[PDB]
Amino acid sequence: QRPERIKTTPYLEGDVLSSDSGPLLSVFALQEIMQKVRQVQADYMTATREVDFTVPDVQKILDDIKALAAEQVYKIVKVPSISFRHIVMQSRDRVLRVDTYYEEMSQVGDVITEDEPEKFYSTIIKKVRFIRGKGSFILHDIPTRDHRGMEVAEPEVLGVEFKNVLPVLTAEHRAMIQNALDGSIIENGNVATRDVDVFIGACSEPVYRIYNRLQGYIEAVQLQELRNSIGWLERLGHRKRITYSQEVLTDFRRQDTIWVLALQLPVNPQVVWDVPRSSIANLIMNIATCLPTGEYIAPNPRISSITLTQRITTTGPFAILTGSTPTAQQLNDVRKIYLALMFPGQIILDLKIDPGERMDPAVRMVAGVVGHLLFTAGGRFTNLTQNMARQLDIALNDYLLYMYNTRVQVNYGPTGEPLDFQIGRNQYDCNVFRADFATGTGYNGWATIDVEYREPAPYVHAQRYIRYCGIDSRELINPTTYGIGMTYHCYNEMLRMLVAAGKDSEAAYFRSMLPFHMVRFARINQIINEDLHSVFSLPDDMFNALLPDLIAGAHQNADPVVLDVSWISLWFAFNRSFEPTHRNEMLEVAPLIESVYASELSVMKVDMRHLSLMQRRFPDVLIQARPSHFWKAVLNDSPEAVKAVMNLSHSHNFINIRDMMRWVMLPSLQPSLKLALEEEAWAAANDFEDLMLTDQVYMHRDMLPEPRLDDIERFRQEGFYYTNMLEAPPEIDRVVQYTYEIARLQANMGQFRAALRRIMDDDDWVRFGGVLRTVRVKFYDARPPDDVLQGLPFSYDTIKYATETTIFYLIYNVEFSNTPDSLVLINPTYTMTKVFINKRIVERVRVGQILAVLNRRFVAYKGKMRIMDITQSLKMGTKLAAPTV
Amino acid sequence: QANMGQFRAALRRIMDDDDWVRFGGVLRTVRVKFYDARPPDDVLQGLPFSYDTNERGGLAYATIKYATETTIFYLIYNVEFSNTPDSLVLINPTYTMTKV
Amino acid sequence: QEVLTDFRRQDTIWVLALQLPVNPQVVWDVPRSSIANLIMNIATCLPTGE
Repeated sequence: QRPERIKTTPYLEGDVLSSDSGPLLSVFALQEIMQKVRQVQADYMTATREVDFTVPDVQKILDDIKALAAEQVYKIVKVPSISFRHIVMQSRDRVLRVDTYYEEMSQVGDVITEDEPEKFYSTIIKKVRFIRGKGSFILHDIPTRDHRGMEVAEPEVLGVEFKNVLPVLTAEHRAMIQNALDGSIIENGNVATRDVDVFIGACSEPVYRIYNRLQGYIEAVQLQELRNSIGWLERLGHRKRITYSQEVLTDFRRQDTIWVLALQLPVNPQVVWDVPRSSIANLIMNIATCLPTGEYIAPNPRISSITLTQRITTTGPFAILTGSTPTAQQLNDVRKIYLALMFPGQIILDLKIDPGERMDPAVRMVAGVVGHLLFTAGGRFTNLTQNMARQLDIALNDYLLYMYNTRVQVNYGPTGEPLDFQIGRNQYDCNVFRADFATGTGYNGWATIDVEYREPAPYVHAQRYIRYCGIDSRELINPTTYGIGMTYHCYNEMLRMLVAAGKDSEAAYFRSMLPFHMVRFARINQIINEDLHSVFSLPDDMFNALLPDLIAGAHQNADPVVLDVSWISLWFAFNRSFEPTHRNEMLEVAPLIESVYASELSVMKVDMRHLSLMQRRFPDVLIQARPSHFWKAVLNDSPEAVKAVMNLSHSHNFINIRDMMRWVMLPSLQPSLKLALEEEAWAAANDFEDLMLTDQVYMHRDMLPEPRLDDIERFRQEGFYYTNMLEAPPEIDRVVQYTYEIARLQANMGQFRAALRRIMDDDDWVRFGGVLRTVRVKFYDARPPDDVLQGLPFSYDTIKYATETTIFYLIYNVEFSNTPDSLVLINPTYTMTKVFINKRIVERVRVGQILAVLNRRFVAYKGKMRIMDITQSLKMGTKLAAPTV
Repeated sequence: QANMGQFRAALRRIMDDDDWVRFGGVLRTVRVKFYDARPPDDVLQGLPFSYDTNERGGLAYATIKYATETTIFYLIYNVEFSNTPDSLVLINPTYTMTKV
Repeated sequence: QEVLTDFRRQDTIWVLALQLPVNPQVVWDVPRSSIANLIMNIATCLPTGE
């Protein structure tokens, strides 16, 4: 079924030794990093915070990111929001209207105090989610009716509740609004098959502003944007060589189906690689979704030995090594080497010294040869640390000199470094196999260009093609040299010094293993740059700085994890191949998983960016604020499936203040539909008056008004009412400004009560600006209690400066037997709190201006329409019919 | 052509001009049959292609497959003594749509 | 080198109570100590053989 996995000659046939996969290694690669820190913190005295090192179910996290693509942030309703009501007074021609959007705006959070900053941030972020949740509707299948030919709307599909006002009107005013109730006609409804409903209703201004943004998304995001989406998935599937089906996609849009499209497929990969301390979490999220299920393959057993007649057989040189079987700990270490060859600069290796084991002394010497022709210490990347590359030379120095045949001559050099001699009769210089990390002299990549750029990658951040030992993935298909001439320079020099040093039977083993060796690397190259090409791969800006920061010891933000393997596992890893059987199960669905995860990251960045300025604007509400406060706030108002990806290496406990502040100030945004609503909802909350909290709270002594009634009905029909809310604030002169610091210094000195009464007796106005306060609106027909009358903008405890205020509406209801001076007392009553909002919340109007709020243009749909989502259909297996130019 | 919905409308226009169409270039193995009376509805007008449209989530996919087997058939006529000359001639002809 | 190597090595404070390259004059300054620095050389570094 694939041209590189058809074996004709029986050279690549061997026993299956093991089998590993994607979700098996990603659990294993996390159970080896966390067991290294829990090991070396249990042997030495560590003084650190008690953090836990556990391993999450990585298979479950990959399902919940996939499940997060099946949510609709909008909602489909038949009627719109009401957002308006009226309170009937004692009058018969004047009622006062109540906007219920500002009523529900108050009771979504808590009372904002000046003490706790992390509750203030969660109270703010609760209010922004209220505007996003309320004003996201579609208005499908509204009910209507016919009235004298003209197509008019139902009385309930507007935004006015008038059920309580009808018994108090006169017979004139009932028909005066009935001619206006039938004036809300559907626009050009006389023609059939319009496919839309246009009428005029009434909704509040922040709720109406997001509703236009939801229509403007469907205005633009359409079949052309789906044409751009599948056109990128064909470019990824072109590289990954995935077999297509016969079924193609035709862009035929039905007459009654409307598509929404929340996500876009070309993901800006800088958003994923900007999360702080996420270099390990972006590695396990690459193993868990792009490794193919494969099997380890032993070589052909007739490579070493030939049987001549019956009892005359060639004996291999490494016979006691081939006659061995790895234990469970040593087979674990082969899975660390093949996890280090596939991820070149990201996973390095070391030695794992343990004293409770007495191996053969010849296993260390042979493993010095194998490591010099399996790993890479070249000038482009490295698989082995600068200490393991040192300990693989002393193992070679203790192998080229342990001569068990007759002694060849050897001329040592002036230094005392390992491998400084000239072994052999023809005196081969052995200095070249000592590792130098700037040119890679001993190991692979000696004279080989092993990293190259051939064509632009679908992903714009990884244009590299890894070619281990100068071998391309096409040499399994169209070879260039014969079977004898399969070689490369890093291996061939190892043979012609192993021959020159008297070991001319050991080199005959490695010379007959070159075609198995180069076939191994022809599949590692076909795994890296064909299957492991994701968003979570390492970008080329970081990949070209891993080696020159390993040498100079500089602080790197992409610290490669160092696993460690034993000595004999260099031999067991030499004799396996990892021929992949099937590709991964979630390979085609993974671009949807990367796009859901990256879009949900960018909605957190815009919430943290707007919340970061709340100390620079109102510095007196937040004295005890630090940037870790809103970091906990937006994380709590976030899906838990995304936080499982960010906290894979437990990076949530190890990041400091200056790391989270940098990620806020970084320009990288993955767009979506939800970001097009959240960025809009922060525009309508930039003044905080639509969130029902403000700083302009005044305090001024005023008496309750005594109305001098002479006619009962004229006192009734005007609608007399008292309200502490201002209509216009006082001037810049004749006002005294306080601050939080000014009142705090006078409260402990005791002069605060003394300085107030001189102001409260000389007819001046004092302002308590600087700190925002929760505003609640109340209505009262009888006398309200005195805690509402002589309530204070502050409180006692020192003082509290962020006490919640109250707006009370005192309406008068009198009877026929009321004395005209019955409301006159000998001593009056006083009120103190007065507040300015600059919002027309509650205002007394006439009956002629009841339906004067019908000015909201609405666009609705017919009942035959279907609102369908097509975000689930973004898979790699779909090839569309007409290809994109 | 099927993306613009003009696939079956184009093929009807090629047949209405009395023109010829050719599909692909696959080697198209040949079977040979013989008939003495009334070959069935699949030998005549045997369509050498297939066009089927499916819809998943309101997307209107389509599958187009070219056939690979062709049939060369031979139609031997058989007449009898009790046949009038205006019996074999029909009011509208039966169409054959396979040429090898 | 299995201690300088785990993934917390970027932010770690290594405290070391003993410098390793010993100035060997301070061992050979103990007066008339030539036998004690021979019994200690035997009972630390002498290998057992056949």
